[PDB]
Amino acid sequence: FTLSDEKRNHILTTALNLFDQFGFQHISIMRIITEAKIAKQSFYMAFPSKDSFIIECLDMEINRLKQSLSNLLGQCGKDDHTSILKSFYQWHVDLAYREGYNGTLLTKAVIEYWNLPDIKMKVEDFNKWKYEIFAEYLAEEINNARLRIIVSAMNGILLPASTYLPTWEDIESLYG
Amino acid sequence: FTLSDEKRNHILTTALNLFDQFGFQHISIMRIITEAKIAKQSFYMAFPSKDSFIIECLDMEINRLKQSLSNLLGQCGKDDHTSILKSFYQWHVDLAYREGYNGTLLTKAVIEYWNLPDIKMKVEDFNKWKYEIFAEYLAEEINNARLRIIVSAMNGILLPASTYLPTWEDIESLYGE
DNA sequence: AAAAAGACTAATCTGTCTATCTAT
DNA sequence: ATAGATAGACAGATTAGTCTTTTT
Repeated sequence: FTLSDEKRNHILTTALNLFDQFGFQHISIMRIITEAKIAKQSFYMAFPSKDSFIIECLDMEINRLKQSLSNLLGQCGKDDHTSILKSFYQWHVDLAYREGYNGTLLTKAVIEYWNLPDIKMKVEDFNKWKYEIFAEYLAEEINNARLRIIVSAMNGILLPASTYLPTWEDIESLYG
Repeated sequence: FTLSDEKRNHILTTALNLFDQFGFQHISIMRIITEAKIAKQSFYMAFPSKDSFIIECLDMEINRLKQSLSNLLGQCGKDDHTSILKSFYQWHVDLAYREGYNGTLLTKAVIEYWNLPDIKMKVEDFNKWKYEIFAEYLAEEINNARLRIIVSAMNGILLPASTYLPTWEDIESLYGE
C-alpha cells in the first residue's frame, strides 16, 4: 500500500545492476521482482508504469555519475591543472576499461527510449554538465578549442567496441 | 528452397532503415516483413533465424560505411592532408546531424546484443579499419598520439545525446601543431 | 517442381491487474 | 486497516515451423 524506501530503493538498485550488465530490453519486471526479494503488487504502489520506472532509474544513475565525478575532481590542487586532467581521463577509463562493458547506462537510455524526449534531455543536460564542470576547474589554462577536443576524445572512450584509444601519455602531450 | 537476391536486399534494406531510427528490439520481423511487402515464409528460406538476419544486416552496414568513407577520402586532392582531415571531420558531423539520431547502427548492435561475440568483433574490426585507413591518407604513422586523439574526438561526435562538438578550426589547430 | 503469397499455432513471455491471505 | 507477499488472469504481441492455394 505504501512501499518503504528500504524496499522501494531495492527495486531501483537491483534493476540498475541488471540493466548495466545486460539491457533495458532483456531485463523485465519479473526479473527484477524476484531478485529484489519483493512482490509485483507492491512494485506498483511506488511506480505506476515501467516507463516511469525507467525514468526514475535514469535520474538515480545521472545523480550517481554527477557525485562520482564531482568528488574525483575536488581531490586535486587548485593550481595542479595536470591532476584535474588525469582525474578526468581516469574517470572515463574505469567505466570503459571494465569487464562486460557495453556502453554507459545513459547511452542505453537514448537508444531504446527515443519516444520520451525527457530522457534524451536528461542525458544531454548531463553531457553538458560534464563538459562545464570540467572547464570550471581548467578555465585559466586550456582554451575552449582544446577543451572541446579533450571532452570529445574522452566521450569516444565511452563508446563501446572502440579501437585505438588515446592513452594518458597521449593526453599528457596536449597540455604540455 | 531458394530466394531471389533482389528480394533478399529488399528485406535487408527495409530493416536497416527501421533499425537506424527505432533500434533493434522495437522493430519485429513481422513488421519488417509487412513493411517490405513480402511473405513471412520467404524470410525464413533465405535467413535461417532472426539473429542470422541481424548479422547479415550488420555486414551490409559496415561495407556501406566502408565505401562511403573510402570514396569521401578518395575524392579529395592527392597529398592534400588538410582537405582529407576536413572531409573526415564533416563525415562524423554529417552522421550526428542526421534527423532522429539516437546512435550509430553499429553502436546499437553492440549494446543491444552483448551475447553475440561476433557482433562486437565486426564493429571492432570496422573501427580498427577506420583508424588505419585514416592514417594511410594522412601519410602519418599508425601510432601518432595526435591521431589517436583526433579519431577519438570524432567518435565522441557520434555519441548519442552529445554536446559541445569541436569545430573544424579546433581539429585544424591540433593538426597544425 | 520453384517460388510466392496467406494465416495457423504454439509455445512463449511478457506488461499490469485481480483476489486473497495473511501477520501486524 | 497497513503493508507486502502470492499468486493466476486479461490482453497483446511474438518467433519459428505447418498447411493450403497459386502462378510460372
